[PDB]
Amino acid sequence: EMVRGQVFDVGPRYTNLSYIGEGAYGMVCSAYDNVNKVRVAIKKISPFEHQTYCQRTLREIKILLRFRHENIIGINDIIRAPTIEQMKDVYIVQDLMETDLYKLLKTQHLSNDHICYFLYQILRGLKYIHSANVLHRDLKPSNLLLNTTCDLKICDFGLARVADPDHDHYVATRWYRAPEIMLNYTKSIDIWSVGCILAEMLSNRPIFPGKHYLDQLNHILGILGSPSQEDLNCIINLKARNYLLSLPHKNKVPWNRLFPNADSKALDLLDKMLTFNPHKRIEVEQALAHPYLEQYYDPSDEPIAEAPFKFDMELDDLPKEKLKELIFEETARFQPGYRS
Ligand SMILES: c1cnc2[nH]ccc2n1
Repeated sequence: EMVRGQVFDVGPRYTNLSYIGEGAYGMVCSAYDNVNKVRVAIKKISPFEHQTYCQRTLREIKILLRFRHENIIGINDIIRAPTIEQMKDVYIVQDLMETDLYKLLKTQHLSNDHICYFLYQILRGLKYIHSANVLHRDLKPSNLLLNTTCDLKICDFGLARVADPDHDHYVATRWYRAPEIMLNYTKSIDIWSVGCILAEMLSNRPIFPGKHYLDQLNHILGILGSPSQEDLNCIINLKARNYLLSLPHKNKVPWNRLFPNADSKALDLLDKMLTFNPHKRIEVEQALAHPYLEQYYDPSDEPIAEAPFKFDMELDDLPKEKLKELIFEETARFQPGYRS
């Protein structure tokens, strides 16, 4: 019940607690599921103090409960107090994953073969997410949970959205943030993230490690070269255009010069994923059909969404009190006596 001077209260079903890190908005523990007789992961979450925190929680729960994919983390169980007044923290029980791609790349140079099947699993999972008309919006090595080389699961859907190209209109992780976001909700933003994850697996370091968003653009252009007038026009904002000028013109660094030892087929796909123009950027089904993944690509073994995703009644400007009620309602099916 007690872990490092903090209540966990996941009993009596989940026992033998162990500490495996923190983050947001509570610690993460590996417990023993006495029912399934296997060790699982448990996320303690205390979001009800701040409106933004409730959003990410409510958002992830609604989605992970409806998604069902081999490459996407699921929610096994949700521990919660009987009444709304009582509960201040929510416990989400998921499959225990040994590590993640962020911690892996900090300790290992990945082989080309391993990079390939890793990339395939990510895209296999993404294909399902995109088929449900949903954007992950925050894809990065730390959000890729790993057990073996053949066990990859996508996690953290707190920033997820339903795809809406006509909107317009909190941001994603800077390093994996698509250029169109910084210049002006499309599926292309996820493809760009995966590209950044590909480039990272090839050299064990972030390809576009900016300090702030303007520096982030300087990094992107520093490798893709100065954007053409065609690409420059698509920038709906003014500044840009008119901050490109002032621009110190640069040439497109060849991918083979940046990544010498890398597979040429891999670099070709990488070039497609990291195009400046979002409209010319490669799509998820096309990425899978690329010659780099030709030994894994199998449309018959790549499940898609049964029905496109739409939240029943949603979106920001709901106070943290209303969100808590919606969280209380969404987690109700894990409670005793749950009818309907
Ligand atoms: C750490 C270890 N395993 C996990 N499974 C789901 C989240 C998580 N975090």
